[PDB]
Amino acid sequence: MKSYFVTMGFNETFLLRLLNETSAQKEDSLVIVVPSPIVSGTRAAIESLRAQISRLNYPPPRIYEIEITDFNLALSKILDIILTLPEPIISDLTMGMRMINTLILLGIIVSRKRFTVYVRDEGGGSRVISFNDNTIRALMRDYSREEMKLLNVLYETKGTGITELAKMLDKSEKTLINKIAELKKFGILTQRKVELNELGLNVIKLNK
Amino acid sequence: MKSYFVTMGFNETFLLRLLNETSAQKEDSLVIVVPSPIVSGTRAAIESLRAQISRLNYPPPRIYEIEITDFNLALSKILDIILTLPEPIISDLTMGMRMINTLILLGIIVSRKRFTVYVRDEGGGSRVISFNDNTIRALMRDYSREEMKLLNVLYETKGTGITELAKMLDKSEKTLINKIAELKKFGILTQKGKDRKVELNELGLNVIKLNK
RNA sequence: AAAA
Repeated sequence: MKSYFVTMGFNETFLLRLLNETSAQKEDSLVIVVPSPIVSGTRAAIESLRAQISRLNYPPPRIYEIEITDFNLALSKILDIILTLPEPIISDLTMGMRMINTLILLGIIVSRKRFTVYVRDEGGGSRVISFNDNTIRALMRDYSREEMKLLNVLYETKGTGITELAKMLDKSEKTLINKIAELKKFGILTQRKVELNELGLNVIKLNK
Repeated sequence: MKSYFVTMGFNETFLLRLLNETSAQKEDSLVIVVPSPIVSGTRAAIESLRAQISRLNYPPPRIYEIEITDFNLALSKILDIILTLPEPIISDLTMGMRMINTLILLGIIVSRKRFTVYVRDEGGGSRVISFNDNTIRALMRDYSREEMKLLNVLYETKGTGITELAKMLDKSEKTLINKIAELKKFGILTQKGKDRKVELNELGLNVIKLNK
């Protein structure tokens, strides 16, 4: 099971593409936040979506309409929704008002729940970026000086095997293997040569 | 001095509004990052922004272009720019590609720099909302056991006086008054009502949602 | 939907 958590603009096909591409199930949660009042273009898009859910075996969407007066009051309503959603939360920030998308994104990040976010080229095509809760945790984690010395050696060597890495770092092979396991769980390196990935390069840039 | 860090679409209007709202000075840094190659509509928006800036003692913009291949490669480009920026950073996420704005927002957050974000109604309305690095700090702060007790009692009472709070938490009035002064300044507490009850403010009500 |  899955949740979808989006805000609707005037174009339901962004969401239909998301539901189709991530194999939406009838039993998933589909929650759509809209501003108050719901304007004519948004109502048409939601009603068009509703006219497809039976044919496509999708859940009926649950619409939340929210007044936006300031950041914190609106974030409270978004957080209330988020904290009830089954995980993972699937989000696609390509659709709907930027104010609400900003709330959704900050909300899912500070909630610490599991999520995947997509952001695409609005005008279509192939450009797309994506990230998840593990991406954000890795970038926001506090790294010890010993961890940073490990990562910085990997940055300099562009990859080293465990045996040679242990000798270079003056670490037990047993204790280095445990740290490598702890760090790959954050998704910042790969492996019997250990190597940084792109996310690990960003970690190094933040802790320089 | 402060810095402005935005992207740009086909319209300079929202950025000019932000510069007015946030008291832009000619010595501020204005940095604009755009997708490569710079398309015609964006070039026209930048040229129109420059002409308007020259009237108004605003900071002249420095332009960066980036390729967007994937999240981490593009974030590295954004981080490189961010680390050149004097603090605090001001951004408005209502202009330009959503992909770039998402990277700007995530970049300034994980850079741990001081920043303020504005984002506005883009479809005809007038509402603008705002948050800053202290917003994120307050929501993700590791509150102590004693701090959590205080925050939860305030939530459960919907606000109460210092004297009552000190009894419920088994503390002296003096030490509680000092903690409450600290968290008012930090920005999560207020003393509403005519009876001087202490309560969570709008930000504190979000903090408590993430902390029991 | 680079101003839902």
